Amino acid sequence: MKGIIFNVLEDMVVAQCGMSVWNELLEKHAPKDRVYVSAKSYAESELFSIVQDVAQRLNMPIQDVVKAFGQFLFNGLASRHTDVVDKFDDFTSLVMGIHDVIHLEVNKLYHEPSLPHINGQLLPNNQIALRYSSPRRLCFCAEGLLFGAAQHFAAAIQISHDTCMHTGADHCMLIIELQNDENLYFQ
Ligand code: HEM
Ligand code: NA
Ligand SMILES: [Zn+2]
Repeated sequence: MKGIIFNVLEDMVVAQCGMSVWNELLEKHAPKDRVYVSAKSYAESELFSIVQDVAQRLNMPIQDVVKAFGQFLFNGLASRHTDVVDKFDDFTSLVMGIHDVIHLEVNKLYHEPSLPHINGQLLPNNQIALRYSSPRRLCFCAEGLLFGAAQHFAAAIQISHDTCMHTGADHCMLIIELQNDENLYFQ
């Protein structure tokens, strides 16, 4: 898990809960004097432990917290990798380019990142079938991110998530409906 993910998480926790809470989280779930260098790899268990702690503090379902983080996370990355996201002029293009453009770039920007396997298929009625697969099973982070990407393009979406690794499958299917964006008028 790359430091950049931890950095954006810090920004989120500091904004919602305060720096005092972030320091508690860091002292408890990370070794002494931990500093997350953005480009460096760290143990994903450090992230999961922090996020699980946050969920418990807020009395929220863990996946609802991961989804919220995902939405916050898209803006964090879009602002840290503005050149990558500016390759796309709309939400649908970006989603269709997550694997072959965005995360492909991430392999050139970062040393050996740990990334999901994603494939998007355009459907009729302005829908997208996004297939997700990863041993980390962060499909709800992916949902959040998609909602973040929608917000970035002033678009509105709904997501159905009825095939899932958490209910036994070896992948998730995220069916995205684009309800509105700047190029969508009556239908
Ligand atoms: C809707 C858009 C996106 C989706 C759905 C998505 C999906 C994901 C997910 C779910 C993960 C967690 C790892 C896993 O699941 O195995 C991940 C990792 C990552 N992605 Fe994204 N992503 C999106 C956009 C972006 C953008 C815009 C960037 C930066 C330009 C980016 C760069 C990264 C990085 C740096 C990691 C961490 C890799 C590591 O820790 O080794 N992604 N991606
Ligand atoms: Na519109
Ligand atoms: Zn899932």
